[PDB]
Amino acid sequence: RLADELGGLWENSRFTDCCLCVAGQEFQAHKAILAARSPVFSAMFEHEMEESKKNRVEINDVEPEVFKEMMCFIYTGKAPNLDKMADDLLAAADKYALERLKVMCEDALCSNLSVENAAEILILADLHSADQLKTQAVDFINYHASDVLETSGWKSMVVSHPHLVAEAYRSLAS
Amino acid sequence: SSGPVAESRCYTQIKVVKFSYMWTINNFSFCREEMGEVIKSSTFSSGANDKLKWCLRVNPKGLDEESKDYLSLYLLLVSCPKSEVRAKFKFSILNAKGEETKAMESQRAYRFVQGKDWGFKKFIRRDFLLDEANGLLPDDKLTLFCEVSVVQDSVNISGQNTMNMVKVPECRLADELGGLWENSRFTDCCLCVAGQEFQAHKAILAARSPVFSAMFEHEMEESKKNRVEINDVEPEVFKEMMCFIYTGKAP
Repeated sequence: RLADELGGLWENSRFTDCCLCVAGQEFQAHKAILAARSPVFSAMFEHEMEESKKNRVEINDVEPEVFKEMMCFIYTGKAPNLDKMADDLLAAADKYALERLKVMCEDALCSNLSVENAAEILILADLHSADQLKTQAVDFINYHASDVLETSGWKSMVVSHPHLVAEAYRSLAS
Repeated sequence: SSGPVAESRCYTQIKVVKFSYMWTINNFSFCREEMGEVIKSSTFSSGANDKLKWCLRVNPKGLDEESKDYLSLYLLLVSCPKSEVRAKFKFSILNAKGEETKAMESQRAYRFVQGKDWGFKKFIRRDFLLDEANGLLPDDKLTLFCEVSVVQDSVNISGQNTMNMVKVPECRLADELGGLWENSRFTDCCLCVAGQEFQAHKAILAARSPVFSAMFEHEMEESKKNRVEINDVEPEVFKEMMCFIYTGKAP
C-alpha cells in the first residue's frame, strides 16, 4: 500500500506547494519529492527561482500524455503504461536525470527490438546518452546486418549519423 | 603417422529434389531401329533449377550381344555447370489401364556429370512388351515414366540468437529517504521531542501517518504551521520510529 500513499498526493493532489505547467495545461506538484528523486530538479528549485518566481514555472519541453506517466512514476514509484509508449518517456527521464526510469525505459525498448527500426533505436540511444541500450542495439545490428541494411532507416542513419556506423564497425571488428 | 577417421563438426542433413518425366513413344511398333541404334528423348529439367538438363534414351533392340532381345533404357545428363550431380532414378512403363508395372529402381544415388548416362541395360524383353495381352501398348504407344531425385547434401544452420538483456533492475529506494535525514536537506516545519530539535517535512508525514495528517490540517495549518511539539515519547526510540516511517525498516 506503499505506492497508493504518495500516489494519494498526486491523484487527489493533497495541497501542493508550486504550480507546474505543460504547454498551457495546469498541473500541481510538490518540491520535496521532485528534488529528492530528480537531481536536475533539485539543482533547479534552489538556484535563482525560490526567491522571486517561486509560484509559477513553465515546463515547455514535454508532451502531457507522457508527463502524466513521469509524474505517476516520481510519486507512486511505478509506471504502468510504460511498455506501450516507452519511446519518449526515455527522453523525458534522461532530460531530468531519472536514472532508474531511464533503465526501465531502456529495458522496455531493448525488448521491443526489431530489424525494421534498429536504426531509429540506435539514433535515440545516441541522442539520449543511453549506454546499455547502445550496447544492446550494437549487438543486435551486428547479428542482423544481413537484413537491416536494406531498410531506409539505415540509409537515413548513415547519411545523418556517421560516427554510429563507425562505432558499430569498430565493435564488429575482431 | 596415425590418421584415423575425419570428423565433420556439423550434423548431416540433405536436400532431395524429386521430379518426374512422362515420355510417350507414338507408333513404337513402326520405329524400326535395328541393333545398336539409339532413340534419344527431348531435353527435360526439374523446375527448381534449370542448370541440370536431362534426357532419356532408348535402344529399341538392345545394344551388345547380352541384350539381344531387350529394351535398354538410359538416363542422360545433357548439360551441367562443371559440377557433379548425385541423382537417383527409377523407370517404369504405364500400362493401358494406368498402373505402372515394370518399375526398376536404382538402390543408391548415382554420380552424374555432363554427357554421362547411367541406366538399366535389359529393362524389359521385347516379346513380353509386344504380346498385346499385357496391355503395355495402348493404341501402339509406349509410355515411360522416370522419377529422378537429385540429392545435394546441403548445410543449412543458424548461429547465436543472443537474447534480450539485462537483469538487475536495481531498486535503491531506501538511500533516497536516508538522504532526507542524514543530510537533513532543508526541511519546512520544525518538530520537537521534549525540548530537543528535529526537522521534518509535511507531505510524507501526512501521507504515511493519518494522525500526523489530522494534526497538520485541522486548526493548526493557519496559525502554528511551522512549530509543533511532540512531547510524549523519548528521543532514543522516536529516532527509530521516524527512521522507520521514511526508510521502511528499523535497524
